[PDB]
Amino acid sequence: SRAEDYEVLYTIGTGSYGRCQKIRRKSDGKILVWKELDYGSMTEAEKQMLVSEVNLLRELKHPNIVRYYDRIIDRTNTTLYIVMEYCEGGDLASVITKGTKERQYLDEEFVLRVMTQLTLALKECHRLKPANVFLDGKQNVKLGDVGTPYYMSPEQMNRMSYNEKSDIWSLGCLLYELCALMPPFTAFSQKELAGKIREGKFRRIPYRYSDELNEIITRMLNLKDYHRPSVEEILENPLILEHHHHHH
Ligand SMILES: */C=C\c1nc(Nc2ccc(S(N)(=O)=O)cc2)nc2nc[nH]c12
Ligand SMILES: [Cl-]
Ligand SMILES: [Cl-]
Ligand code: NA
Repeated sequence: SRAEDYEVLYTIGTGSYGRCQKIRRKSDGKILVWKELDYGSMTEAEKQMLVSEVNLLRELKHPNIVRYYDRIIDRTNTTLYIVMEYCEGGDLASVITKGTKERQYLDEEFVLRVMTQLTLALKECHRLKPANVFLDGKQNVKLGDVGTPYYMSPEQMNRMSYNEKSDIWSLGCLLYELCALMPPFTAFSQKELAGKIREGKFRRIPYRYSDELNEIITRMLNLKDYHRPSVEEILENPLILEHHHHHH
């Protein structure tokens, strides 16, 4: 309830809108994080949109989505603290960086676990970048939360639509990058990037990965959203087994 009930261990990152801090609850020593949002220049209405959003997020309870726990208002002042689950495994961006540095591609089994658990998280969301996807202590996957929009789908750069299938395209880019350690479409300019995305061509993921995994990732990257598989069709794939799901 009160910021004074927690000790800040350290800053994890200073992403958009403020900081991400690893904190500890004094009462029982529970490790959490909170996000710092400067309500400073908001409106009596802007604050209302924020409150609606925070209520919505308080609604969600899914093992593959970072869990909301509490909100805290400061009086010294102008700061809203959104208290959330801490994911001890870090983010996928760091996994990819490590694979690069070690010259070591990621296990297919790990990619299949990310595919399964992120697809389930999206399914729940339906009633995305590596730095927004976290791992817990068992390498379970948790969806959380100027730059090149590497994952922008074709229809959304033609302003056509933003639907479930656009999410599927983004998941395709993420899994592709997990496999290749590079996004499917790269470019120095955003116009060049747009051309590459529109063309829809990319290299096969490395040959150490199964044809079946390549096939599903490629299908998610289809130029036509109606040729991309739904979450249900993804989860029906024979590649996806019990042990790829979350386990406490
Ligand atoms: C602000 C992000 C955040 N981070 C975590 N866990 C976490 C992230 C990054 C590392 S790292 N780069 O040092 O290996 C370790 C742990 N958990 C969060 N839950 C909500 N927001 C979170
Ligand atoms: Cl490599
Ligand atoms: Cl290749
Ligand atoms: Na770590």
